Amino acid sequence: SMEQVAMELRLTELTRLLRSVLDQLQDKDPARIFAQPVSLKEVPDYLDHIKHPMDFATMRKRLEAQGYKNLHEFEEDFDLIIDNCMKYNARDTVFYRAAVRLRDQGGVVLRQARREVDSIG
Ligand SMILES: COc1ccc(CNC(C)=O)cc1
Repeated sequence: SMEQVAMELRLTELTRLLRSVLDQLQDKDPARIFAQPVSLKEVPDYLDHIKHPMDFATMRKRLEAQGYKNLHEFEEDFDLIIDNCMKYNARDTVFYRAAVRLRDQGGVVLRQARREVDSIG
Protein backbone atom coordinates (compact mmCIF):
# COMPACT_ATOMS: atom_id res chain seq x y z
CA SER A 1 0.00 0.00 0.00
CA MET A 2 0.95 3.66 -0.22
CA GLU A 3 0.75 3.89 3.57
CA GLN A 4 3.35 1.13 3.98
CA VAL A 5 5.72 2.90 1.59
CA ALA A 6 5.25 6.16 3.52
CA MET A 7 6.00 4.32 6.75
CA GLU A 8 9.12 2.81 5.22
CA LEU A 9 10.27 6.25 4.08
CA ARG A 10 10.02 7.53 7.67
CA LEU A 11 11.91 4.49 8.95
CA THR A 12 14.59 5.14 6.32
CA GLU A 13 15.09 8.74 7.36
CA LEU A 14 15.03 7.71 11.02
CA THR A 15 17.80 5.25 10.18
CA ARG A 16 19.62 8.09 8.42
CA LEU A 17 19.31 10.28 11.51
CA LEU A 18 20.37 7.45 13.85
CA ARG A 19 23.39 6.65 11.68
CA SER A 20 24.63 10.19 12.24
CA VAL A 21 23.88 9.92 15.97
CA LEU A 22 25.71 6.58 16.20
CA ASP A 23 28.75 8.06 14.46
CA GLN A 24 28.82 11.00 16.85
CA LEU A 25 28.45 8.73 19.87
CA GLN A 26 31.19 6.39 18.71
CA ASP A 27 33.53 9.40 18.23
CA LYS A 28 33.24 9.85 22.02
CA ASP A 29 34.92 6.45 22.45
CA PRO A 30 38.33 7.18 20.90
CA ALA A 31 39.92 4.26 22.77
CA ARG A 32 37.43 1.95 20.92
CA ILE A 33 36.67 0.24 24.23
CA PHE A 34 33.02 -0.22 23.15
CA ALA A 35 33.61 -0.88 19.45
CA GLN A 36 33.19 -4.65 19.50
CA PRO A 37 31.42 -7.17 21.68
CA VAL A 38 33.35 -8.25 24.75
CA SER A 39 35.19 -11.42 23.67
CA LEU A 40 33.81 -14.50 25.41
CA LYS A 41 37.08 -16.26 24.56
CA GLU A 42 39.12 -13.58 26.35
CA VAL A 43 36.55 -12.96 29.12
CA PRO A 44 35.05 -16.45 29.74
CA ASP A 45 32.83 -15.45 32.69
CA TYR A 46 31.31 -12.35 31.08
CA LEU A 47 27.83 -13.82 30.48
CA ASP A 48 27.63 -14.91 34.14
CA HIS A 49 27.69 -11.20 34.92
CA ILE A 50 26.05 -9.40 32.03
CA LYS A 51 22.77 -10.77 30.71
CA HIS A 52 22.37 -8.49 27.69
CA PRO A 53 25.73 -7.59 26.07
CA MET A 54 25.93 -4.67 23.66
CA ASP A 55 28.55 -2.78 21.64
CA PHE A 56 28.75 -0.30 18.75
CA ALA A 57 29.33 -2.95 16.03
CA THR A 58 26.23 -4.85 17.09
CA MET A 59 24.16 -1.63 17.12
CA ARG A 60 25.44 -0.73 13.67
CA LYS A 61 24.36 -4.15 12.37
CA ARG A 62 20.84 -3.67 13.74
CA LEU A 63 20.84 -0.09 12.43
CA GLU A 64 21.66 -0.95 8.83
CA ALA A 65 18.99 -3.66 8.86
CA GLN A 66 16.64 -0.80 9.84
CA GLY A 67 16.03 -2.60 13.13
CA TYR A 68 15.44 0.47 15.30
CA LYS A 69 11.76 1.49 15.01
CA ASN A 70 12.17 4.57 17.23
CA LEU A 71 14.80 6.53 19.17
CA HIS A 72 13.85 4.82 22.44
CA GLU A 73 14.93 1.41 21.07
CA PHE A 74 18.27 2.92 19.99
CA GLU A 75 18.84 4.63 23.34
CA GLU A 76 18.12 1.38 25.22
CA ASP A 77 20.99 -0.29 23.37
CA PHE A 78 23.32 2.67 23.93
CA ASP A 79 22.49 2.61 27.65
CA LEU A 80 23.30 -1.13 27.75
CA ILE A 81 26.80 -0.42 26.51
CA ILE A 82 27.36 2.06 29.34
CA ASP A 83 25.49 0.24 32.10
CA ASN A 84 27.04 -3.19 31.42
CA CYS A 85 30.49 -1.63 31.58
CA MET A 86 29.88 0.24 34.84
CA LYS A 87 28.78 -3.00 36.46
CA TYR A 88 31.43 -5.41 35.15
CA ASN A 89 34.32 -2.99 35.74
CA ALA A 90 35.33 -1.29 38.98
CA ARG A 91 35.15 2.45 39.52
CA ASP A 92 38.95 2.81 39.35
CA THR A 93 39.43 1.33 35.87
CA VAL A 94 39.96 2.90 32.46
CA PHE A 95 36.90 0.92 31.29
CA TYR A 96 34.47 2.30 33.89
CA ARG A 97 35.81 5.80 33.35
CA ALA A 98 35.44 5.54 29.56
CA ALA A 99 31.77 4.59 30.07
CA VAL A 100 31.17 7.62 32.30
CA ARG A 101 32.77 9.94 29.75
CA LEU A 102 30.78 8.37 26.90
CA ARG A 103 27.54 8.78 28.84
CA ASP A 104 28.35 12.40 29.71
CA GLN A 105 29.47 13.47 26.26
CA GLY A 106 26.71 11.46 24.62
CA GLY A 107 23.92 13.27 26.47
CA VAL A 108 24.30 16.38 24.35
CA VAL A 109 24.02 14.39 21.13
CA LEU A 110 20.99 12.44 22.32
CA ARG A 111 19.24 15.55 23.66
CA GLN A 112 19.31 17.09 20.18
CA ALA A 113 18.43 13.82 18.42
CA ARG A 114 15.22 13.62 20.46
CA ARG A 115 14.26 17.13 19.41
CA GLU A 116 14.98 16.32 15.76
CA VAL A 117 12.96 13.08 15.85
CA ASP A 118 10.04 14.89 17.48
CA SER A 119 10.17 17.92 15.17
CA ILE A 120 10.60 16.05 11.89
CA GLY A 121 7.96 13.62 13.14
C1 LIG B 1 40.56 -8.72 27.18
O1 LIG B 1 40.63 -7.69 28.15
C2 LIG B 1 39.51 -6.98 28.50
C3 LIG B 1 38.31 -7.17 27.83
C4 LIG B 1 37.19 -6.44 28.20
C5 LIG B 1 37.27 -5.52 29.24
C6 LIG B 1 36.08 -4.71 29.69
N1 LIG B 1 35.41 -4.08 28.56
C7 LIG B 1 34.14 -3.69 28.66
C8 LIG B 1 33.50 -2.92 27.54
O2 LIG B 1 33.50 -3.96 29.67
C9 LIG B 1 38.47 -5.35 29.91
C10 LIG B 1 39.60 -6.07 29.53
